[PDB]
Amino acid sequence: SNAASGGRALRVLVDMDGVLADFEGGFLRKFRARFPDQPFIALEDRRGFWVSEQYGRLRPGLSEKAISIWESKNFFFELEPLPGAVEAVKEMASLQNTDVFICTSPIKMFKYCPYEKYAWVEKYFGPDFLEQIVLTRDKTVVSADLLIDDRPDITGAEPTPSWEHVLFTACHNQHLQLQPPRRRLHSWADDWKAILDSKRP
Amino acid sequence: SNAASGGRALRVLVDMDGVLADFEGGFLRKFRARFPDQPFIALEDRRGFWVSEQYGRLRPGLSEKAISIWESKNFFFELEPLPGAVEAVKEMASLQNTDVFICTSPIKMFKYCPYEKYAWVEKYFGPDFLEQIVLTRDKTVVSADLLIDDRPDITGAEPTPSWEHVLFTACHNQHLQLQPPRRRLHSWADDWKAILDSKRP
Ligand SMILES: [K+]
Ligand SMILES: [K+]
Ligand SMILES: [Mg+2]
Ligand SMILES: [Mg+2]
Repeated sequence: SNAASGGRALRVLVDMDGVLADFEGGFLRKFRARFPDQPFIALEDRRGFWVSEQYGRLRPGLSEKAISIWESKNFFFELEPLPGAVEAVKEMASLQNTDVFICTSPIKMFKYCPYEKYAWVEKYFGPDFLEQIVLTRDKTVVSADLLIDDRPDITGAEPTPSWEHVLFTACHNQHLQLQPPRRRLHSWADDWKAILDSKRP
Repeated sequence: SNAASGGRALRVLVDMDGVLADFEGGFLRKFRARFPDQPFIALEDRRGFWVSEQYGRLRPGLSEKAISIWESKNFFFELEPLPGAVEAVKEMASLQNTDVFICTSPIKMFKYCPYEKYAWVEKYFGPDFLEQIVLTRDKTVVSADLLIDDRPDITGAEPTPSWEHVLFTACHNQHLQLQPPRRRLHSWADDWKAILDSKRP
């Protein structure tokens, strides 16, 4: 909930793919269904942020096939929420002196992805939550106290972002050793309120 | 053009509707075409940011008719650029130590507007410029040195935005007296480089 007039709420950016929406599982399911005769990467064997790069090393032309899954209509809209995500973000947004924004990067092909991300937020959070969406390829130019995001390397035009990046665990990042004092949120069952509270006055 | 590694470019947020794209003229044309038997507001007589509010005072039900124009498919995509806008932003983006982002708010109905704004940027600036789009209802959480925007009142969750808001003249704001030291960019023919340079080190 917003701070009282001109006052200062804790601001939390919550990433979408890999934090709210199960991109990795949705991708794998639809890849295997569309391309049943191709090899695939089990989630436990995922390494590195870019799915298409790992697929492209697996077999010639597989990068392009992988891309064709997330460029397809309904890919983003049909993603399942991660366990606990919707419930946690609803709770978070209801907290005193706490403003939550969903900060998400679209893919390069824009026919469906922006639209379906708005539709997905409406679906799980309601029409009023649409006001909290920030769609951007560069998250460093969005100011906040925290960014909860599964991407390990979050860079852009601002060399010194205002947020602390807390790495949300995903299959592709779970083995990564981070430079102290970087930290993780391991799942939505993990203690996200303690992380928020550590940044409060 | 981006600064050299870890260095600091001037950052400019350029608004879309009313600064790059002629929303007011496109609206009026399509309103008169669809609703030829209704009264309308000539651009010279436009007052206040919200078109639908002025229309709703003109005649019962006209707010809803007005809204139906910008909720329609192709409304955003077909907007004409303002004179000099595309050329100025291309030049601006090519300047040393200058990063340009297009910072735009979608309407509430999201079926077409996000998509068509991306398509419009691709059209006039090319595919690589899509990386510079930030879609948000709250511009105060986007950090920059400048925000060039026709909306007089730009508020949100951040009580002290990092940018200076320079008001871009539009029909609906041209008579407004601003509190010193607020300033204007009167059109793209006006001296936008001097405004940028005033914020440089
Ligand atoms: K990071
Ligand atoms: K303002
Ligand atoms: Mg993510
Ligand atoms: Mg505008």
